[PDB]
Amino acid sequence: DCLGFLWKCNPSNDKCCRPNLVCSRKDKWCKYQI
Repeated sequence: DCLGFLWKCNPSNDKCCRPNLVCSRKDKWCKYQI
């Protein structure tokens, strides 16, 4: 599994399900790529 959405991401340790969910530089968390 991965880090879900609303979970703070780490650019260097991105363990989010990309590209569906992705670390947001804007939101600072992994969010959906809306």
